Amino acid sequence: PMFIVNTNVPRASVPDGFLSELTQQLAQATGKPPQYIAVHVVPDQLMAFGGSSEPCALCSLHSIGKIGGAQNRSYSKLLCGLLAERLRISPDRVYINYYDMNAANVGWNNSTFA
Amino acid sequence: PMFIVNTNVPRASVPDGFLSELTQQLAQATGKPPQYIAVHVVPDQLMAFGGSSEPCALCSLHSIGKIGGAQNRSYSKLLCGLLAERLRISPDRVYINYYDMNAANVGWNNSTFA
Amino acid sequence: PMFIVNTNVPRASVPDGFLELTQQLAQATGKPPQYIAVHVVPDQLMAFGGSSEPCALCSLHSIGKIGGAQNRSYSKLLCGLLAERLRISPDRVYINYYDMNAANVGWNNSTFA
Ligand SMILES: *C(=O)c1ccccc1
Ligand SMILES: *C(=O)c1ccccc1
Ligand SMILES: *C(=O)c1ccccc1
Repeated sequence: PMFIVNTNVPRASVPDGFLSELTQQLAQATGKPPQYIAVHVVPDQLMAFGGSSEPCALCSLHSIGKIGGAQNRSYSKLLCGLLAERLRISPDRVYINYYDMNAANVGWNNSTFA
Repeated sequence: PMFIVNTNVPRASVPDGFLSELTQQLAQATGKPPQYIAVHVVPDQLMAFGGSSEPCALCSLHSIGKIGGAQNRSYSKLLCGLLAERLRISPDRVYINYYDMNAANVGWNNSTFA
Repeated sequence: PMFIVNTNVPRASVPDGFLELTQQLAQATGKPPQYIAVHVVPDQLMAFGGSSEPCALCSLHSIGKIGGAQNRSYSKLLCGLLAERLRISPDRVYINYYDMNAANVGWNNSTFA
């Protein structure tokens, strides 16, 4: 799995330990070993949400399975929770796109997961 | 709906009001209220299009519906038009990937749109 | 086709000539290089398996030319380039492949449909 957050929150407002926290919480949530979890935070972005430049985030979570109705609500509560606590972003200013990838469409270590 | 543009155009060449113009024009084009629209511009990128580093843009539009043949042609004319006028990017050096997201696969405000 | 690589490798470690990717993608996909778009994003705040050693998160979008065997080939190619040029271990690279419908790719005021 792999989680990306793009935000207008400045770099200095991202707490040390954030990428580790996301890695551990995502490992717990998805039931996958942390060794497979990739996380990426992109601060200082030029963005707007509803026409406002108040803190916001545009995120993605890609997984091979483990994507679906109830699971995605649970991930949203988790990830919005983290972004609110750690980056002070309102949950109503967060979008998270969820992608259920086919194993043949994820490359890794010179091959794919197929 | 949500629109992202990555470009090699420098930040100083992004005019004031650009995010807001995107927001307003996307609201007009998609019909959706502006308060839902997210926009994101990433200048100063290291990119090439057809092997050349002349101004170019790689973009995405995600929407829950309101994606299809004619709609996407209309969006492309709109967006290419804005990029040409405001960032001086030739339309033939713009790619826009369109994504029709399932509501269950879009997180927002501690829950999804399903 | 379009290829995007996001990496914590610093900008100074991306060698001259790298945006090589265009040529090699043209060759791999059997498409003219005029169609190929490439984007490299260095200096990123990222981890892979909880480590901040060099890593990359990438995407390849194509209108067709995506599938089992093809994607393995693309991955050997691309991981090879990332290892040689950016000193990223192949097991610290993910590449998401997307088979786009022509109607869902915009270009030159219209789409490819
Ligand atoms: C996680 O293992 C994963 C899933 C999809 C893309 C990348 C990583
Ligand atoms: C807009 O409401 C929207 C649609 C799809 C993904 C993100 C935002
Ligand atoms: C290649 O021509 C291509 C570029 C953008 C999206 C899909 C394919």
